Amino acid sequence: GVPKLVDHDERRRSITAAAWRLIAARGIEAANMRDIATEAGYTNGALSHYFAGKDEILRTSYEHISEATDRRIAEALGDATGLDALRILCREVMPINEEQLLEARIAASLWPRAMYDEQMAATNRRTMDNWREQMAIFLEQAREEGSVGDIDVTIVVEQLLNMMMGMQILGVLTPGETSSERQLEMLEQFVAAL
Amino acid sequence: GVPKLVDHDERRRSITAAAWRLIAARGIEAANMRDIATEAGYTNGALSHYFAGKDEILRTSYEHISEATDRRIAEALGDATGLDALRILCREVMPINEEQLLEARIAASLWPRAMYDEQMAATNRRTMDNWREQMAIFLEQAREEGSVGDIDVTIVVEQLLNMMMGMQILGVLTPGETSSERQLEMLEQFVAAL
Repeated sequence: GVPKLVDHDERRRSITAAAWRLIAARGIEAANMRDIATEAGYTNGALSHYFAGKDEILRTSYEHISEATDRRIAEALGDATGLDALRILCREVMPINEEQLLEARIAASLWPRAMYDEQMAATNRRTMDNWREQMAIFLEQAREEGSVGDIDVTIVVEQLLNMMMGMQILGVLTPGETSSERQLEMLEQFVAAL
Repeated sequence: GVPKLVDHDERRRSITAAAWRLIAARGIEAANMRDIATEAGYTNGALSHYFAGKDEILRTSYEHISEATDRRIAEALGDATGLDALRILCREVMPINEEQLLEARIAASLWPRAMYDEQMAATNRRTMDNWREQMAIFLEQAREEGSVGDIDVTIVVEQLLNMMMGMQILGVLTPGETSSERQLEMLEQFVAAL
């Protein structure tokens, strides 16, 4: 049958699927294992079987939202190229709706943790680089199509990526000034300037 | 009376000044009040008279770095207006040197806690709003001086602020792609496109 390692991974993924919104909504500090156990439909003992503590569940929550974002991008892209593809990707990454604001809350919480840890950092650098790579393809396409000028693709990718990572913070913390509509306008005006 | 209150506030400021680098360097999770006490030259008993816990010291650490940044801006501005003034502010906010990378780590730790704490949220909003206000003045000045096109000041402020907040995360987490040089290049190319 399935190796125990794979089985335990599956269970962690299932528990995370059920718990990540609670962590996003309450924050990792207010979140506690007993409430997560309740919400995932597990006993306390069973939950401890799969997770060392809430820190590990924060890590897997970040894996969850990273994978979910990636899947939305892959499903939305179709045959898009250039700026059409870039807008599609950006709309999945930016916190432009309530589900994506919950994702932003998980990311914002994981980041300072990743600053002091390798395992916690690993899934992050890969996620960021995967997006950089796609963004660079799309921006080079735009450059060759003439939908943007003779841009410095590496620097433009970094500008946009940094802007969208800032949105995870400010879209949550200053939602008047960094509303969904404002985020979309910031993207449009940015690409217009290229 | 008043002298006692002033003494109390001065001591909190001194402890904060003595603690913030420790908090940036090890992170708020690994930091504890015993270690903060030792770096400030206090006993734990004595420290409990000024601070209730490490989260309050994180908040005052953020205020400390915000005040420090504002001082750097004020001093460096001189007679600068418009795009020149904007560049000066941005160089103090972005994590383009080692000390500013420490400041970035304070911000990154406070943000997710502010997402679940009214006082920390308020502290962050004050800093973000101060910078939005300054940046808007400079960009209006640029428009009035005829050094930019017909820019949407509100949106451009938001673009640049979000970009700079993302840098606080990526400057630490992806220091190759978000190096000091690349941050400066991001700023220059952004301003050039206005």
